[PDB]
Amino acid sequence: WGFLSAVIAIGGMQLLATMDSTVAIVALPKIQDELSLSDAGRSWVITAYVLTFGGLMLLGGRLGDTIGRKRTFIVGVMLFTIASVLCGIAWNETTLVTARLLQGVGAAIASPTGLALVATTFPKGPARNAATAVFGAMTAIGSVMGLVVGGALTEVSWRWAFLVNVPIGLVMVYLARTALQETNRERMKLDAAGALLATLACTAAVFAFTQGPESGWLAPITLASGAAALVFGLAFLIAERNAENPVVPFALFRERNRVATFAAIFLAGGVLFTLTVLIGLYVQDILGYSALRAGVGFIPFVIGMGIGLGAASQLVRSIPPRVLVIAGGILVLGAMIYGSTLHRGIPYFPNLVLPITIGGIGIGTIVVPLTLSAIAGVNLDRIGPASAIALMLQNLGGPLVLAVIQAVITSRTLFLGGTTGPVKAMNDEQIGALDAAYTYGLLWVAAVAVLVGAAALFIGYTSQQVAHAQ
Repeated sequence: WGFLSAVIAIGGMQLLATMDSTVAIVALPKIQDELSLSDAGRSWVITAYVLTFGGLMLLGGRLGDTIGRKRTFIVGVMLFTIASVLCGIAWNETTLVTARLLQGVGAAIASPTGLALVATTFPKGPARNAATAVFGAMTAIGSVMGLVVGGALTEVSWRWAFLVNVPIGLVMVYLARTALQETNRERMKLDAAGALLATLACTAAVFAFTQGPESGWLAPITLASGAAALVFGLAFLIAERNAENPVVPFALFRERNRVATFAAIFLAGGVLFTLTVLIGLYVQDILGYSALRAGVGFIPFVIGMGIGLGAASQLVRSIPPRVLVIAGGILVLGAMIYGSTLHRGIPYFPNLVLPITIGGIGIGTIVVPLTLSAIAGVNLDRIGPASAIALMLQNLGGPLVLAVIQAVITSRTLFLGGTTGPVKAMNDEQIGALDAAYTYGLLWVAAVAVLVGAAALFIGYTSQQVAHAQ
């Protein structure tokens, strides 16, 4: 009976974690029209979120056994809700930026603790797989609902588009306070000496990654940011190798299977984020369907992820995870093969819905065992850092591959013929070249997914080890 009141309560962080991002991406032009904001305005609006989501990632993950688990999650969602309502009640660029900074801080405090909590509770067995499936369906539902809300409630006012978090956040705090088990008495202080350095290094890395595409990688600013990040990481390792409670322990890095799983998660998250960004741009640019109907169109994506997620969570206990990841990669590869023959003006069904739902099934079947094996029954002192590492890699993989994939797409557009700019660009004869470039980039994404599968083949974890009982 309480299984639901636990699973939605724990996993609902991803709801806001994706809803806020999608809604902001949708409502950037409305906010620019409303408040006296330039392109750098919305640029820093999103930059604040990414900085406070990346920099506080490691410290947020380590913020356990010091403040607690349930209290950490509750303060995270409280900060998220307060920052969102401050975004709703805004009158200047500075207050909006401060609200976004607080939002990112709260999200970074809460999100790693989500995986830490779903690992601490539901020790091992059917509960863990069902909870991971709930996690995947949760992030999918959050994404689609964010798209729908951004499409629908934008013509009225963006204030509601940012305010919609407060009801969802409030009901989430209701379930979290009511139906989240209090942690046992286990207190342990953390050494901030390495923690501050790691936070600064992650902040510099996210700074460089965000400022790269804004003005190119050739500018000295991004090179200086990357150099600062590298020296900060070097100092962090130097001062952390002999730390009693390191932010990122090396104990999890002494097993080949764990390194393989982390590399697979990094590459798979990158390929997934690139895939969804590409499909979103394709739907919102060439097909011409606005977000109000784009949400309905992407509903089958969520249905496919749900069915594939349930299937994978059911059959993990009997089939090894490596072949499951390989089969999910094959299904996603087939989805890309089917979608490679896409042009403007194609019939809605079954030309488009079938590849989307196939991709959803594949994404679910690959995201069950990867996040099931990232938390592979480590000792409770490192489970938090392990979840923080998993989320950090999942977020970091995305832009790393998306930058090069979009560079390839733009190069193909230039070579075949086209212009980079606003909607409809140059004369309409280049839209076909743009679809060809998008399909070529899709094939490159498929090659990256092939690399993902090859790397995940190295995962030597057996199904009976981390999945079934212990």
